[PDB]
This record gives sequence, C-alpha cells and structure tokens, in this order.
Amino acid sequence: ETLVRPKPLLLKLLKSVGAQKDTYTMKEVLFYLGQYIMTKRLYDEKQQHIVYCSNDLLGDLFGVPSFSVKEHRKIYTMIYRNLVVVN
Ligand SMILES: *CC(=O)Nc1ccc(NC(=O)C*)cc1
Ligand SMILES: [Cl-]
Repeated sequence: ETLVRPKPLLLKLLKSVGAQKDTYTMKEVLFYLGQYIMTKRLYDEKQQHIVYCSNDLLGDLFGVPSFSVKEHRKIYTMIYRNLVVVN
C-alpha cells in the first residue's frame, strides 16, 4: 500500500475538506478530491463527469479550466506531480 505526502497546493486542497494529516494513501487522496468536487459542486449539472475548475485551487493544480473524471491519466499526472511517494 503506497504512502504519499502531498506538496503544498495539494495539501491546501486536502485541508479545505478537513484532511489534515501529513501522509495518505492514494485511495485517500482521490477520495478527498472527490469530496472536494462534490462539496464545492464543481461538476457540470447535466454532464456530471465534467469538473469545472477555472479560478479555483483545482484549476491551479490541473492548469486547465476543466477536466473529466473519465480522464484517469490526466488525473494520475496531476496527482503524481503534486506528491512525494514515501515507500
Ligand atoms: C458511468 C461511467 O462511465 N463509468 C466509468 C467506469 C470506468 C471508467 N474507466 C475505467 O475503468 C478505466 C470510466 C467510466
Ligand atoms: Cl478556490
């Protein structure tokens, strides 16, 4: 089970949904990303796999104004660049 420590911007995102520990599993990071999208209601109301993130923290993490949760490699790439693997 791979343990990770998020870099500062991702750690800020996690804190905004109450995740405040230093080390996470990958499952946890993606779980909290989902909670962030849900609780901020960032998804398109009709095409709910589309996530809008312009002018949000998440937009600075992805560097683009929207993404689909179907885009697993794009999500992988964002998460990987924003953490350090510790085991
Ligand atoms: C509803 C829907 O489209 N779900 C879905 C499930 C899995 C995946 N991707 C992979 O399994 C890699 C995309 C969409
Ligand atoms: Cl924001």
